[PDB]
Amino acid sequence: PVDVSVSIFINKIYGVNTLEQTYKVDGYIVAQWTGKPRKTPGDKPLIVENTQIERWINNGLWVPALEFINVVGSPDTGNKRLMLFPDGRVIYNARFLGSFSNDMDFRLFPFDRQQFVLELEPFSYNNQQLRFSDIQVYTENIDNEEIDEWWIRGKASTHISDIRYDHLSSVQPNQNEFSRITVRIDAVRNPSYYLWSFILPLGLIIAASWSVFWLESFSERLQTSFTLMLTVVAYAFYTSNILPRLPYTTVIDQMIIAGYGSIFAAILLIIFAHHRQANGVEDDLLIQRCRLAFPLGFLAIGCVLVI
Amino acid sequence: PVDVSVSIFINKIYGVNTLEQTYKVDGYIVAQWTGKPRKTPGDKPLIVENTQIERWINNGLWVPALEFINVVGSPDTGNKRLMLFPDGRVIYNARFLGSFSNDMDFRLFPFDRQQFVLELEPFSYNNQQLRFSDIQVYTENIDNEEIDEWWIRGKASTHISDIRYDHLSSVQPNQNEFSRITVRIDAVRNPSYYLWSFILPLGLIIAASWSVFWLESFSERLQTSFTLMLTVVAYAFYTSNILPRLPYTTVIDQMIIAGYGSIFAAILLIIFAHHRQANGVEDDLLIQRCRLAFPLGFLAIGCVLVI
Amino acid sequence: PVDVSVSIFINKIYGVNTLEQTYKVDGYIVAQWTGKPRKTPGDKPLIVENTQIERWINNGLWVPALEFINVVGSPDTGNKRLMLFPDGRVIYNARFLGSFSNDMDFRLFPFDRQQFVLELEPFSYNNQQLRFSDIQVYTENIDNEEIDEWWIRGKASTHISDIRYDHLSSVQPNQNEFSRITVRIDAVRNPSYYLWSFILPLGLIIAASWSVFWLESFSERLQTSFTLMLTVVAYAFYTSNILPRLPYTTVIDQMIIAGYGSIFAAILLIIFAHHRQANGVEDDLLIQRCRLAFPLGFLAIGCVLVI
Amino acid sequence: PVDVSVSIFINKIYGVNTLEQTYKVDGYIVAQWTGKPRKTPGDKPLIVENTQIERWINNGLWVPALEFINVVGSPDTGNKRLMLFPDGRVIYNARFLGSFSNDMDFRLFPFDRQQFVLELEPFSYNNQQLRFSDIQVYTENIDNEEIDEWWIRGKASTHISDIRYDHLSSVQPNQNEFSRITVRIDAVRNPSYYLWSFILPLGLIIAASWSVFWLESFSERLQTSFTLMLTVVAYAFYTSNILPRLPYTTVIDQMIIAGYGSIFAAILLIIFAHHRQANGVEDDLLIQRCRLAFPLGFLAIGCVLVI
Amino acid sequence: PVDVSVSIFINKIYGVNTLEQTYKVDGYIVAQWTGKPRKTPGDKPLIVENTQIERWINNGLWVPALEFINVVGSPDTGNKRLMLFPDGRVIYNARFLGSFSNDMDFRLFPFDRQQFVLELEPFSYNNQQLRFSDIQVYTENIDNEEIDEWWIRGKASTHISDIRYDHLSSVQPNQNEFSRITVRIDAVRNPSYYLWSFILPLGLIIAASWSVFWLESFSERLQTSFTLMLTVVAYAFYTSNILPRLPYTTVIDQMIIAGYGSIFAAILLIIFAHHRQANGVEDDLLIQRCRLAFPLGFLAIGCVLVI
Ligand code: NA
Ligand code: NA
Ligand code: NA
Ligand code: NA
Ligand code: NA
Ligand code: NA
Repeated sequence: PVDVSVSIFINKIYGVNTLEQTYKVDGYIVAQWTGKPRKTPGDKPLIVENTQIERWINNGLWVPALEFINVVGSPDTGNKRLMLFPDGRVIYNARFLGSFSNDMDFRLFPFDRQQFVLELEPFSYNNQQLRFSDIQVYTENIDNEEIDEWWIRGKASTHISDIRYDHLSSVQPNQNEFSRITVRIDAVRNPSYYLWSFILPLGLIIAASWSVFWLESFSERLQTSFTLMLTVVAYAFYTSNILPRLPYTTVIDQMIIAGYGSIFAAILLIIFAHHRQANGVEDDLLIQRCRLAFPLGFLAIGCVLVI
Repeated sequence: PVDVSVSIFINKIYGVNTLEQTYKVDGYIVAQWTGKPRKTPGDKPLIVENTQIERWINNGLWVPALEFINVVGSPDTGNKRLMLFPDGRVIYNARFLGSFSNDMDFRLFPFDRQQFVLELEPFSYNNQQLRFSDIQVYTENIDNEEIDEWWIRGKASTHISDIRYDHLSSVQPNQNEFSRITVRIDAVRNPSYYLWSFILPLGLIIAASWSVFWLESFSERLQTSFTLMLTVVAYAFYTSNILPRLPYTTVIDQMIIAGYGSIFAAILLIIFAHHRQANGVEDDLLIQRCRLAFPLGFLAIGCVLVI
Repeated sequence: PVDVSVSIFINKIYGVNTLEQTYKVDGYIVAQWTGKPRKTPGDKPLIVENTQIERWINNGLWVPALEFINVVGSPDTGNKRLMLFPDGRVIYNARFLGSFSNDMDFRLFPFDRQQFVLELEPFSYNNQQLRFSDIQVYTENIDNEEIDEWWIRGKASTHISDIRYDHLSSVQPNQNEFSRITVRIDAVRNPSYYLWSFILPLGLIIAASWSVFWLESFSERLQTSFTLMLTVVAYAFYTSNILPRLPYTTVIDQMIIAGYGSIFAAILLIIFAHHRQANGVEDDLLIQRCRLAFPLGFLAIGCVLVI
Repeated sequence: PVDVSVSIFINKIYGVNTLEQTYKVDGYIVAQWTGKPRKTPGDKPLIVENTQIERWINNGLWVPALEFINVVGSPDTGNKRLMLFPDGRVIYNARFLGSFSNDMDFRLFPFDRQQFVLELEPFSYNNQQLRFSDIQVYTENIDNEEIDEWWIRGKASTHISDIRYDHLSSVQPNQNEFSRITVRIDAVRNPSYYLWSFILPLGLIIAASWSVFWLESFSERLQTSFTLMLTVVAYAFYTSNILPRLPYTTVIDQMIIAGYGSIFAAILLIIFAHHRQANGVEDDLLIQRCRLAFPLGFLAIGCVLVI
Repeated sequence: PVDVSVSIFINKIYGVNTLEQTYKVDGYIVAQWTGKPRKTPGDKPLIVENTQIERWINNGLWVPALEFINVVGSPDTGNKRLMLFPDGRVIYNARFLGSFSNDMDFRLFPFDRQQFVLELEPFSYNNQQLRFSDIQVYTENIDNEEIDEWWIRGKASTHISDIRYDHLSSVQPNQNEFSRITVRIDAVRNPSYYLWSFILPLGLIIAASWSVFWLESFSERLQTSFTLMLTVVAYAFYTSNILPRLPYTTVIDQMIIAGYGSIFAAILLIIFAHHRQANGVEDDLLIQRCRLAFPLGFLAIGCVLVI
């Protein structure tokens, strides 16, 4: 076979779509193999720019097609390079930009912990005709973490493994496995903005909903509860426009549902408290002293849902 | 004719547009037929990469154009392969990405049951010059269902049928039918997020609207009803921004309309209850005891609209 | 001249932009003319696939360029076909997708009645060098009307006419008219969702605004009117986000403006009713009995604005 | 030099981005110059379709590149024509679509008065090698003004002028000026929808804010003022979603800010009126009679801000 | 090596994405070097238009590839020029449009101070084979600052420096540094619209929240506080839709959080004031006199958070 050493450069990672489970990675790719010696002009290596590689391909020069497994569509390939040493080795350099898919679980959304995965595999040649010797990833673009959405933790890991296809055994007897390169890039979401702007006003609004039990008029308590329900609906629509469109509930959504249930339970308990009277002589005071038990129950519910 | 065996690979399915009735499917397509024997270099099969297929086409090699019937525009074709065995058989491999249309009914929106349909047909050659022998679809990319919007149920089905065009009989006497391949992929929408975040707060808000009959002041009942109407408008706009823009009402929209009607009926009944007095001496109490009949009537209306 | 018979296929129509007055039409186009006889290989007709038409064009084969007059930019041309009979006739087949402009009036928005117009004209050749014999449009893709936004009524009409350009008389003495094909496709908007979700809650909210006159406290009437005004603002923003961005008011916008005016008139009349007293002894009762005349006046205003 | 007569056709103008200061213009461009005589086949002029112009360019035919100065990126060039008379003159025809930038001031937004400017200049040849003789613009596509966003007033004006570059004097001694064509197209925004749907409900809401002084309870006046403030916030968010994202305030924004200030001043004056009492015996009546001076002051403020 | 003089023209700068940290720059690039003398037709320099440069490249003419380091994908290259003097010097001119990344800190969002950075470096040739002599940037397009989002302050600065790559030492012994050109363009955000439409109504709403302490009824104070909380939620959602989606809080977000905390503290203090009574005989008056200390405390908090 032919040994190919791959170097992958990463510039900057963006375009995370939560519903589509795609993210955009921009950077360079460097591929280097060894071929037959050629007589280049001069002792210096010969270099071929963009839109001149096709002339050498039509001449008969052998270059492989290293596609990305998890990319959708085609990557936006920029400038391409093809530098030919006279002693035999060929270095291929190109710049790409594409949307890459992954599993990308989003439970515990403000405190996410997910990895960006890049997969590389030759589109044409199998293990017996093309191998990957080693890959050194270059995630050198590391800057201050305070103004970035994603916190890159540690250094990216690389692995080389063989992938066997079951459907290639129909026409190919013993050569049906392909060399694949997988690169994992760990990242942690920045939780400062979400914690400061979403979690804390939920706590303040939920405490405001707890505040309704300190009143003395039943009808005015009902109107206060309906105003609190409208406030919770308004904050729910405020969160849902800014939060992404992932197909399952987060901690914020569970907090919103728990607040809805708390308002409904408050309405039911004050209605039951006003109409516990035998003949209208009893006061709604004995069961109305849940002002120091209802927030403790909600805190217990919160501690249950976190764990 | 020429027999062609087609293999269709599916990577991941996304981009469902409810108004446009389109969805995006990414994957590979493999086409294999048999031709005249050729003298390739060596006993190994000859393989042709991307942007070199056109040279063989200009040379005189016969390849067909297998278009997708239901795609809009043109698919984003990635890397293409053309591998030539010396004993005669030709294998064509390509990767595509495009938006495919379907019927895609969206009634009962949180509990959808719809199929993704891929259609394949040669753009040029009819039944007497090109046939499809068989197709084996490979929907092997199956993962955990908990973090996906669509639940792939079962295995995708394939069918080969002939489609006859009426307009081709003007110039073609007896050869006017085309071999078509149709692939059905069943899917079920994930209902957990919608049921937890939309259906339940509608029930809580509708119960809060039922709660207005437990008051004792007519004017305060009117103000409570207007506050409840504003709350229902707020939740309606909260749902309509997050719910898709399908051109007909769902179960959630019917629930919202029923809540609007319930508030209007509550307003009309309390107005009629206050002004049923002959000379202002009667109390609004006899007809106001619909507090345990109005929710039962709404539940009956709901049971009617579900069935 | 050369006679050309055009067949236009329509797949599905979507992408209606109300502000841009554009819509997207996908389908096929078939052009057929007659040329000099040629010696094709065998008695069977010779067929040319995609990206091989240019070789025959460079050889000297005459094909025209049939552009769309009302399209913006360039259509997304898919696979193209070029089939050469040996007795002389040439059949050209292609698939397109583009955004087509029209007048597209949107007054009476929920009950629209507008036509989709496709225009075809040769980009290069005039009447003396190219003619259109006839066109048969194929709008065969007709399905159930219940789940579609647009109701296709009847069958599409076709017309062939000559268009004369005034600016071509500077260099061309007597040949300045071009053969043009115009295809009209009638369509009616689906009014069920709009009528169920927008018109009816406007009626309910306007009746709720009528309900304010049944109170007995002037200050509480003012607060009720301000709450109703906030509700109408909320529903106005609910409609304006979902309704399109056409540059003029619809029936829904006129209803919203009339509701605003009704609330303002209610506020002015109750203010005048409270302060019609000579020395504070009169009751606001005689002029406050417009509870059964104000809705009739609003219904008269509605009947005026519909007609 | 070589004289070139340019004809510019305009189809329809759309895509106005207020923040980006770009607009989309679709139409044709016709360029005509005179060259050496050639022997075309027959006495009829020879015509070259799309994707065959490059063959004549490679042969040695001289065509210039007429770029647009104010376009961003590249225009979406459709079909191109190249018609060669045998007596010498060459006519070049092409269709374009691109986004053109301008100054495009947006102060007095509902009553805008701005011009669309198209600039043309050869990309390669200066005044001594290429000149523009004259341009006749064809804005013939004029229709009814009632259903269009922009009112085209008058006929478009054209001007031919020379533009001198300072940086070209380093290598070019006396030939550093370029012939430029500038076309001005005047347009007026349609004010009917904005005046009916935004300005009038602002007046109604501001009158509703004026209505708070007619009450008799200080606390109820405060609650009414807070409800009016919430209504003004709701209408502000209703306007800001539909109004464009221009980086400075319009008349509507100034009206909204003035309404905010009016509510704040009303709150401050009623607070001062309640607490002007020496020992709680005075009534808030003498300074509370600004009910017929505060709207006059707001009208004076409005008349100041308009002028 | 070969000396290359670069001239960069800037047309207009737009498309600032706060989350993606990208901005769009349109303009020209001019590259000039010196090569071997050639015999052009005539004493005039020979000029090569678009889509004819590739013929000279295939002939053997040496042109470099000057890529942008910080661009994502590929720039939208418009018309390209290649003008060949007969005495030896080559001038290359091209027009580009692309999205360029930067650090682009957004703290103190209404009063931003950030620089637009353009980086240029040859994609292929190192310092020993290609050098940049000097660059003169032309930011001549300066207009009135009143109608622009970004205020260009001063003149753009240019710098030429060498960038050494560590990974190129594996195959290249002593030639591993690349000549890079960096251009800084300073800009200041326009603060007039933000200050007039966001900061001032926050102050008015916060003063309205301060106004709640002037009441005399505890329950009515609670309802006023809940209405103020709903108003603050409404204004928060009004700001968050118009403000960008940067991943950290701005001054406006800190003001909103401080207003939430002020409302919660007001609720807690009035609840504590009503229930400081030993047996219900005390009045909530002594601690309720924080009406002239709570705004001073909030102003102190604001002065702390600004500094
Ligand atoms: Na009240
Ligand atoms: Na709202
Ligand atoms: Na929105
Ligand atoms: Na909204
Ligand atoms: Na309220
Ligand atoms: Na509200």
